[PDB]
Amino acid sequence: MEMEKEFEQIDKSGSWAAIYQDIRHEASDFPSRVAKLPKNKNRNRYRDVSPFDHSRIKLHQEDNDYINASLIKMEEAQRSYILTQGPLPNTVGHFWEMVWEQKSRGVVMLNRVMEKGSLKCAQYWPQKEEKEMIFEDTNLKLTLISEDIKSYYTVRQLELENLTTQETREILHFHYTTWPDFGVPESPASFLNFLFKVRESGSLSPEHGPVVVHCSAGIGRSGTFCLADTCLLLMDKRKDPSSVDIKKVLLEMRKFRMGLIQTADQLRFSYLAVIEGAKFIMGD
Ligand SMILES: CCCC(=O)Nc1nnn(CC)n1
Repeated sequence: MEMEKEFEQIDKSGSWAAIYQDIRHEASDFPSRVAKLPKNKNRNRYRDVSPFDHSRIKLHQEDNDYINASLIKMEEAQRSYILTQGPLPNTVGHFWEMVWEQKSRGVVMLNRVMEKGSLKCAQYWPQKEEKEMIFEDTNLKLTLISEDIKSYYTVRQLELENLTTQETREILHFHYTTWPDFGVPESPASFLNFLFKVRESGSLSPEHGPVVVHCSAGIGRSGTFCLADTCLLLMDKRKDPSSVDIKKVLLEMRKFRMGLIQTADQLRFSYLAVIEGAKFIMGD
């Protein structure tokens, strides 16, 4: 069923809440035993948000290999994403270790450091060229190279250095700085624009490791970003794009990380983004 028609049918009937609960009910349940070990309690921002053991990212050290991060592998779309929580004061070093070990080119950040008057994630990148950050626990150095601040998002060029081997890489930081504190954007225009900018950079492309995507928990806005990308890619690839079932893509993605898409408003916004993105691209 063409999703644009399914959309109006759900909208006119006002059943978004009822669709959303169906997804929650049918969503996969797998063990998260490593996340719940007592040694890992201060590596988790939220007690109800854990990576599944089968899909979790492992850090390459013998000490403690745990980070709150999951590999979403979309087989038919041929895209991989790492979804992770906003780094904590004591996991900033782990975060940059993961970026290094997985050979990621881009970090996508969908939240501001402070929202609703509380801290949503650590200040994990340098704000001034001449004030670089050193992560002593993981032996990495990070330097701000340049910053391009626009109305809806900022792009930063960073240099990440492995102080052990003195190799350096360029990492791009894509910061969506305009997601409102309550609800979802009214138009998906600026979110779609930001997705095309990430694609343009080559950060989503198979010659790199998977992109690292985060908000505060790594399931809500992060969910919306990778659901929309994968759905539009599938509409490009397949002979009938009206066949693409966003609810089926979401349930497939929820096999790899729990809770993707946190509200019925985020589900609706996901439909709108894909419906609008499908157009535009479609001949322009
Ligand atoms: C929407 C543009 C970016 C922005 O400043 N968002 C924001 N900051 N506080 N709020 C309260 C709902 N919403």
